[PDB]
Amino acid sequence: DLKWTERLPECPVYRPTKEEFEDPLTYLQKIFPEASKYGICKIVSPLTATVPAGAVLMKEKSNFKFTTRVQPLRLAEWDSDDKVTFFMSGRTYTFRDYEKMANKVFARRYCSGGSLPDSFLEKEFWKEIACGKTETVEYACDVDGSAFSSAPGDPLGSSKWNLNKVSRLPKSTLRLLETSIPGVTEPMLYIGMLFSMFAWHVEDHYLYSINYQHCGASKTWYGIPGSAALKFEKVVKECVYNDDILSTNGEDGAFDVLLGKTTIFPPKTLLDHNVPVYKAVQKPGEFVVTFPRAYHAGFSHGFNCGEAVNFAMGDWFPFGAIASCRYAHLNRVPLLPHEELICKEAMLLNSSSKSENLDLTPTELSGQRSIKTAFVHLIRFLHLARWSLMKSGLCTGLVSNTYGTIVCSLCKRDCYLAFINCECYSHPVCLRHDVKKLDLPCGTTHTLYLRDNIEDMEAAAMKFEKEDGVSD
Ligand SMILES: O=C(O)CCC(=O)C(=O)O
Ligand code: NI
Ligand SMILES: [Zn+2]
Ligand SMILES: [Zn+2]
Repeated sequence: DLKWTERLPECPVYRPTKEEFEDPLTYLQKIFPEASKYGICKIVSPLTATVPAGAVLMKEKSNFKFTTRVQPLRLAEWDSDDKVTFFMSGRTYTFRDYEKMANKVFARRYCSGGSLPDSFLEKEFWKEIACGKTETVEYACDVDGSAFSSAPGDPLGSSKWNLNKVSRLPKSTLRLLETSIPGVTEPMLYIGMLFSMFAWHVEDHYLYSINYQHCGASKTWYGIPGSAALKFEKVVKECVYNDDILSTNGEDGAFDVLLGKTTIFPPKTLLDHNVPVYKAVQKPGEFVVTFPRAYHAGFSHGFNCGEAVNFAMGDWFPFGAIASCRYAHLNRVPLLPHEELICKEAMLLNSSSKSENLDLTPTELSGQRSIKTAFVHLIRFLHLARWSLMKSGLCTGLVSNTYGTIVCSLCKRDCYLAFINCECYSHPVCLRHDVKKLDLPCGTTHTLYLRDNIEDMEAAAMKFEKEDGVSD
């Protein structure tokens, strides 16, 4: 009946001055104790661009064009073949012609293309989902390119809140990656129209996401605190099963997949089960941040262009760990080299003791403790596993490991410190598997690849072990 739409509590909205703006990771660390309780927050930029998004796309790039995907409005009404077809049924557009198409579609629905009040279009979207006749909507996700100006005078484009600079920021955990990952080491452009949506979900590897709106109509977000994630999933599993949420029967599988088979469902279903939901209505010039493991969904109120990138800081490491477990449980290759990030950050902290002790913030210090704790646990397990491996006598070979991260052939967990290699190089395994029970077609000789500086890292671990707050 849609009363809920305007009784939904709104997420925190921050309005820093220029001098407080700093870089987004430092700023997030200052506001984290409050904002992280909500899962989502909004930050009004105190910096305006000099060259607006359309002028960047038309003047600072050559013949910018993009291809859309076709998104069904009611996901559960379609089988798995129709979804494939939908993805590739898009069309190539200029920025301008996509704008005009969206405006003419909007005007055909509402007799005028003028932006309508936020409450009106929110109710319109949910009533369309529930009983509308529009089948699909066109949008351009995951487009590569940026609308931040590269011009030197641009206050926004030359700031650290230019999302192309985020992943290399000093507090960005993923600054340590040597490989590129779209959406993760680089932002991506999103171009939407009326009712184009992002269904309920959590980022890969439980990363943060930060999203800037460059221009166009409002964008409504619903966010779930990270602390409610499990509850969210529990409730969704019940409501899909009672057919409170429309989908195809789950037939087990994994929540990540079942979610992909549900028609987007309104926050009232979750409110009725006492999981908190907070609303953000984002307009050009505002950033929206979602926190690790914070479920979020939303939709566009008309033509709009935004830009997003995912990231991590120290405080993310406990969440990454949980994600790695799920990745391993589902037998899926993780997105990030978790072990390698732990070890690199930890050795950086072990290397310097005076930059960190003197001026640290609480969230930064907690992230440092999370890194040190993850590192200590990793080194301990590896030490015990190596001791057992040695005593068994089933791994005669030993090689100094100078590779990057490798993927385990059985559980697909990332291996940075150590792996057990086979006689043919195609069946390496992490150190969690019983060597005696490996039946490999290449033979039975097993070689431990062990990172060259393992002793330095054990010493760093033993020293972190004794520090206050590193409690294991
Ligand atoms: O821009 C969008 O529509 C997707 C936003 C999102 O899912 C994110 O930034 O995490
Ligand atoms: Ni997202
Ligand atoms: Zn494994
Ligand atoms: Zn082999």
